[PDB]
Amino acid sequence: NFIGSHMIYTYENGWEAEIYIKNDHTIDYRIHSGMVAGRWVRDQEVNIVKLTEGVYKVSWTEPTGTDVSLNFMPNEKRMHGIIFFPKWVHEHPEITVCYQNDHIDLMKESREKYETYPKYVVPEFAEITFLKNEGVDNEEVISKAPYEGMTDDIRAGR
Amino acid sequence: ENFIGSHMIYTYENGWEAEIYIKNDHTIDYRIHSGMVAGRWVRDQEVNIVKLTEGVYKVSWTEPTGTDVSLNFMPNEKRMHGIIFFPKWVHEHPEITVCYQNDHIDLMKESREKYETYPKYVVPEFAEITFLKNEGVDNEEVISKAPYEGMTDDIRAGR
Ligand SMILES: O=C(O)/C=C/c1ccc(O)cc1
Ligand SMILES: O=C(O)/C=C/c1ccc(O)cc1
Repeated sequence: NFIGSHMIYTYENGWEAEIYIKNDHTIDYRIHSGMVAGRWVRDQEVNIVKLTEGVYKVSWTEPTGTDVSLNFMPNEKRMHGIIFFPKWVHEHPEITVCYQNDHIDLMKESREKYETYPKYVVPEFAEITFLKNEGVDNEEVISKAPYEGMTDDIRAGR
Repeated sequence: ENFIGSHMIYTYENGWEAEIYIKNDHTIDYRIHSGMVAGRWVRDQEVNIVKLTEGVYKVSWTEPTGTDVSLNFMPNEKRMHGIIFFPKWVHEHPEITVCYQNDHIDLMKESREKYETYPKYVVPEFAEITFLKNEGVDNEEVISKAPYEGMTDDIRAGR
């Protein structure tokens, strides 16, 4: 049961992110802190694979031009992520902050408008600090913008 | 672990055959032997290398072409997985990238500005590792010539 998993983790650089593996090919996610705290995304098509017993890999590309490849080892409460940010997302991360689904064309208009190279690459580990299977296609799991303290509320059950 | 120094050849399920040499904890060389971009070879590519668990590793990086790569290797299981994020133009005009990159880095940069980037062409595949020899560290000769038809066999055999 890896699909359906709902995790919160904290990258070694202090960023706190939340992902929900909704399908074998779809995720939702929320960013709670860091350069781009506030951003949240739903129905992001993704490549999900099992690499071995215990290890998984969720990778995809964004309407922003950002390319992501996450590896999860939940048994070990650990994961690794590498994010390839187009220059402009580093310069102007605030553009990307919103509920993406409502403004997809904005992200596309933006990645053409602003500069792409050199990319800003963030490769970090993270500690998983929450893991609850919510079953498959559970649309309510990630359904509101993040707010200060939300991660605690989730972890507390509150 | 004793993963640095490794020299592997593998074949992606889409039929592409590639060759990598893990030269350092932060550097690779590589050769592409078939597929859309057969002929391409690269040296001293800075990379992010990590151990994720016992047996599993991850080499990821970005190219002067704009291509972003994240490879996972599980050598014990003679298997690996790769995802490659190609800028549109590399899919349209892969021949540009077919080069000893080091001699023409600025070409790649001039190109990724000149041509279109979006939508990207994403290739996420498994591959079977068909060769694995540790060649120790900073062995500069391991990958030192452009690939030729049959080269992978020659390596696997002995020449
Ligand atoms: O959770 C991750 O691994 C990456 C999250 C992310 C959120 C917004 C971005 O613009 C890029 C990455
Ligand atoms: O898997 C590898 O070792 C290299 C892949 C690759 C894909 C596109 C390129 O333009 C160069 C290398």
